[PDB]
Amino acid sequence: METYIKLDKLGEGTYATVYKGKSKLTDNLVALKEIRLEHEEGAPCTAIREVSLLKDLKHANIVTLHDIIHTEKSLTLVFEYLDKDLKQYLDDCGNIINMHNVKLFLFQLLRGLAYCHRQKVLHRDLKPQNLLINERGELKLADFGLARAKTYDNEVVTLWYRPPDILLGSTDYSTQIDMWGVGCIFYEMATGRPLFPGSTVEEQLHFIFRILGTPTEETWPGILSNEEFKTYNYPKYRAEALLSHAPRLDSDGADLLTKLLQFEGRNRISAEDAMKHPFFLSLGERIHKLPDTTSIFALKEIQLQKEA
Ligand SMILES: CNC(=O)c1cc(Oc2ccc(NC(=O)Nc3cc(C(C)(C)C)nn3-c3ccc4ncccc4c3)c(F)c2)ccn1
Repeated sequence: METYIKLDKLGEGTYATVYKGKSKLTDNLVALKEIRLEHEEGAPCTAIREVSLLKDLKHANIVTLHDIIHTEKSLTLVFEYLDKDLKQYLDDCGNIINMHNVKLFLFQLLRGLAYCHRQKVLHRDLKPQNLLINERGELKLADFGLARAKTYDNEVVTLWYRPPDILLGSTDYSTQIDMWGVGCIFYEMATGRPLFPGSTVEEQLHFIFRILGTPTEETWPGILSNEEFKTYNYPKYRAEALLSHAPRLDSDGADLLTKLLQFEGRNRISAEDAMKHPFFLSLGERIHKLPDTTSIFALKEIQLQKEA
């Protein structure tokens, strides 16, 4: 019964194309992820899992699956549209976002992640392209998967948000992997530029150590016993302070960033604890007791600041 038109191309993958569209029933803008049923599959397993996942997750800061459409030749997942991703948002402000708004975006990111982590969902591929933001200022987590998006177009960002302990063969694939990426997104919102833009596993680890400093048995118990680190022979860097690099962070902000960017996942501040960090004290007591399904903008003391 509810039908849709395609308006524009948002992203394109191997098996799927994502279109911007519009409901003919409601006039609401949607995203239509159309998956080609080339082989005699029914629906492909990936789509079934994506759908079963997004149906079980109900949170204001996770993208909302609105509808599914099956024809003989395609399966289309219909998501509610949001106006921009974070990178587009940055770009529309000449890479200088209102710091109050940065606080709101970070908070909402942390709210969505905390829910995911409570449902045992590791995101594992956080990056600006996966953070969608609407006119109202609501931020929702996506995973575009493949879908290469339609000047910052087509940048290879594969490793930029990857944590150094995982890049050196840690087997602790916990929700804390995301906490490192949160850190990297925070810096990028705060400065408009990526924190650790490495092309290789070796150079990603390098760039990291150029800011955080080279590890030791103090800063990383058992690090010199690691064979891969032993081989990756880096010069001993002295830690630069994060606050100099990102002056727009207050000392609370920089303190939160440092707690996110711990070499090892065991020691990073969690999403839940990060929401209680003093950095967010300006947003009040009410925001912490909101239902999962309620926008933080329901609070009225939460408002988006005009952007330049
Ligand atoms: C400017 N506006 C726009 O460009 C724009 C574009 C737009 O299009 C889409 C947005 C999101 C999705 N889908 C998802 O995000 N899926 C998802 C979320 C998660 C979470 C819950 C882990 C985050 N896991 N998986 C998810 C889960 C399982 C998967 N299995 C295989 C492959 C992928 C998978 C993804 C989509 F298909 C199209 C919507 C609004 N605005």
